[PDB]
Amino acid sequence: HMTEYKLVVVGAGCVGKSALTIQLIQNHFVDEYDPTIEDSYRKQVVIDGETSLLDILDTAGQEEYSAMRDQYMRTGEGFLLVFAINNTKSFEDIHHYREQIKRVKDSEDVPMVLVGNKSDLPSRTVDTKQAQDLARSYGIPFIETSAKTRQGVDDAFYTLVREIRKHKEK
Ligand SMILES: *CCC(=O)NCCCCNC(=O)O[C@H]1[C@@H](O)[C@H](n2cnc3c(=O)nc(N)[nH]c32)O[C@@H]1COP(=O)(O)OP(=O)(O)O
Repeated sequence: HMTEYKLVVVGAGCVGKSALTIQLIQNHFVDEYDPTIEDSYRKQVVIDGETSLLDILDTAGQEEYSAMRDQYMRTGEGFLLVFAINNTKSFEDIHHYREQIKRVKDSEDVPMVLVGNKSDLPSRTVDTKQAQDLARSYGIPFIETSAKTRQGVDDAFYTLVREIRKHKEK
C-alpha cells in the first residue's frame, strides 16, 4: 500500500543538506538560513508506481561525534553524502562521513549516493571527474544537484530509494 524509507543527509557545514531537504519536501528555496527546515521531514510521493513516504533525517547542527548523530546513522536505510562543488574541504571530508557510517553500521553494503551540490554557482573548485572517480571506488552513484534550480534533486533522492529497493531484493 505505502512503503516508508528512512533517508539521512550528511556532509560538512553549509554544503546545502537542509536546502536540499526543503526543496524536496516543500518545493521552496531561499538563499539564507531557512527556518522552515523545522517543518520539513516527510514527503509522500509515487516513485515508479509505488506510493512512498520519504522521511528525511538532516544532520545539520549536530556535532561531528554526537550521540544523536549515531542514532541517525543506526536508523538510516540510505545516505546522501553531500559536498559543495565550490568547497574543497567539504569534498575532502567525504571519506570521514563514509567511514563513520560503515563503522556504526558494521557493514560494507550500505546504500549511498554521492552528491555534488551548488552546481548553479560559477567558479567551482571540485571537478566532476574527481567525484566520479571517488563514487566508482565506493561502488555508488554520483549526482550533481542544485537546491536553488532543483537540478538533480529528484534524481538524487529517488536514486537512493532505488538503491534501497535493490538491497532489499537480495
Ligand atoms: C553557509 C556558510 C555561509 O556563510 N554562506 C554565506 C551565506 C550565508 C547565508 N546564506 C545561506 O546560509 O544559504 C544557505 C543555502 O541557501 C545555500 N545553498 C544551499 N544549496 C545551494 C545551491 O544548490 N545553490 C546555491 N546558489 N546556494 C545553495 O548555502 C547556505 C547553506 O545551506 P544549508 O542547507 O543551510 O547548509 P547545511 O549543509 O544544512 O549546513
